[PDB]
Amino acid sequence: SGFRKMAFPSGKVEGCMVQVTCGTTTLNGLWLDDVVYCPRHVICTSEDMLNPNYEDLLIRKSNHNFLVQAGNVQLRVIGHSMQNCVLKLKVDTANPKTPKYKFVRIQPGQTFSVLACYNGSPSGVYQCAMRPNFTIKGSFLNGSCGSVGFNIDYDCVSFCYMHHMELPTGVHAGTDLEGNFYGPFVDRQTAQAAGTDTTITVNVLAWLYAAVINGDRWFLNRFTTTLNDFNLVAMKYNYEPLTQDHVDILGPLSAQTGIAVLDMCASLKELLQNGMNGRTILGSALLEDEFTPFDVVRQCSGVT
Amino acid sequence: SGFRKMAFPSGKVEGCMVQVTCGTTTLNGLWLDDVVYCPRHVICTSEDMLNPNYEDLLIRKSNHNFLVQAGNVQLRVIGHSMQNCVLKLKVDTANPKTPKYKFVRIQPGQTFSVLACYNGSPSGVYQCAMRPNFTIKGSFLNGSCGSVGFNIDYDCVSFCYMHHMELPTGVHAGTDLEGNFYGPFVDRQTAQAAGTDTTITVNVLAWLYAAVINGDRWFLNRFTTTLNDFNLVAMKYNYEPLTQDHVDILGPLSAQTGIAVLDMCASLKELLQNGMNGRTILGSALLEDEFTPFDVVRQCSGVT
Ligand SMILES: Cc1ccncc1NC(=O)Cc1cc(Cl)cc(N[C@H]2CCC[C@@H]2O)c1
Ligand SMILES: Cc1ccncc1NC(=O)Cc1cc(Cl)cc(N[C@H]2CCC[C@@H]2O)c1
Repeated sequence: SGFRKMAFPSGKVEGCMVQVTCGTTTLNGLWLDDVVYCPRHVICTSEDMLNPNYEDLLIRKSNHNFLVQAGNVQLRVIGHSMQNCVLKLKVDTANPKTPKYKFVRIQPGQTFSVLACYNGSPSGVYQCAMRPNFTIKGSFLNGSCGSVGFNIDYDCVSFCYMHHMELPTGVHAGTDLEGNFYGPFVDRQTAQAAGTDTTITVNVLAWLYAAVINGDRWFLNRFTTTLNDFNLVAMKYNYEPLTQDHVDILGPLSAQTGIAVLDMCASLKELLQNGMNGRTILGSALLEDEFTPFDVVRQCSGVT
Repeated sequence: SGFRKMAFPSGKVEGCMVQVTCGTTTLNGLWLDDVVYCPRHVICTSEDMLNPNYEDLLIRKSNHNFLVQAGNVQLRVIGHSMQNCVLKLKVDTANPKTPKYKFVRIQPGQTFSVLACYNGSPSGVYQCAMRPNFTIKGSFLNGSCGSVGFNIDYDCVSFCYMHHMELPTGVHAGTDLEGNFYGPFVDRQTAQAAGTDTTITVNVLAWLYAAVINGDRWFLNRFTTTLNDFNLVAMKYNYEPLTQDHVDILGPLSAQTGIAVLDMCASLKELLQNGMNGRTILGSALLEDEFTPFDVVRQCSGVT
């Protein structure tokens, strides 16, 4: 029992972290096979960030301008290319610690672990979610760019995020490993507001199922609802609309607890309308939405 | 910016996890040098857990009864001994992945990361604190015993916890790496109630400083207080008394923000007396107490 915001073990990703320096800028790179992936803004000076023409800036850079260090050893750069907002630095040595990996682009509402790094060295690991407005709420300081987000399925690391930016609002933006930003964000120092940060309803429900599994049952009521009735309340509270696909996804949790999905929806509807009344659920005073139904099943079953 | 419940990178500890089986019982062990450390209840059957005489049970066990597997390879056990509530299994091979390490016994209020494991394999990593009643609020299922808690200082892993038990109340109990339980807990299936779980005041204050650093400033007020006045309110709310040692420990955070410690105490006093009024601080609707002042400095400065 117990339910925690749990991150994946980070060892397989720690073995891929390198430091990339170009001119006066230093950030993190991800070394997989003989390629180092990093944010393309490594080639920019602070003055360049206002209105960068990355293709034009990159012309002035050669392979020897990209300093890649793995631990205390320098890697030799034998090629460089830009793919969307990431640079791919071909090095002469394959990473001996390359795990089995995939590059995946996640959907809003999906969770992943972040290994926050500085100068190619890991500082910590935490769990976060791709928000419905395509931002993430991480913990990143200057130098953290190039830190990656990932999920693990047994021995295969699926990299889904690379950190690029902090918006003026303190929220984070980045790309998948093909260099495409999540959301409408651009790697430029310009006015970029995030969009409405709605609550991931299906994740809230999964977390209520985790609460019942772990003994917190005070919020269970004598009511039921329908998807259309529940969604009228969800709209009012800036919650994402719940679909039959979401109900299907919650099926294993509903089976394990014997609580029908629409009954749990009625419990969530009352929590939205009435509040917690100073009570907590799994040590939280707000409804948690950064656990997917798969995260709950995984944590409650002990998948390694 | 951003502030997350961050765990240490787990790679150095993943390299130490092994599976230990004795008879029908399987749990986790920690392999450091040529010794594997595990909970002594690995020698018990479920019937033995009611009233175990560990010295008597251990007599019936020989080195060949302890099956230690690291990955898919079996380790040869050449000695066994019991130290308090842990067994030390001497193996014929030093762990090649042994990091620089120390065994430390932590004080209540201190935080650490847990690498939850099953069958010697890591499932996840999360951050937790030794509660003032010497329990931890983790996420552990059957088979998680022997999972360890640790802190890292650059390249040295300080192991502080080994998981042994879940109490009937869903809280967790365990030992340091010398086998001494934290708190009054015993490795027996008997009535054991935890004690009052008070709030770690100094950690709450550190987290309020992290909030101000990260822009959440709504709770700052025009007041101040004294240690004695603050503690009258802290007692009423089951908060640990704040001492001058704690004020000294918060010194760097007070210097960084320009907010005197007693002024922050007055803000916390108003939050206790008035509540949050439906507002949040760093994405939380309750006062968070599992970040030490050192955790806040570390996360806000990017220590790797
Ligand atoms: C600072 C940070 C914090 C967290 N995560 C990430 C970061 N870093 C960034 O966003 C990188 C970045 C991206 C853009 Cl579009 C512009 C800049 N401009 C810089 C010129 C002087 C300082 C200012 O940061 C930098
Ligand atoms: C189960 C668990 C969950 C989380 N963390 C840890 C655990 N495991 C434990 O506490 C181990 C343990 C310690 C004591 Cl003192 C007694 C037992 N008795 C068992 C006999 C039948 C089943 C029951 O669990 C087992």
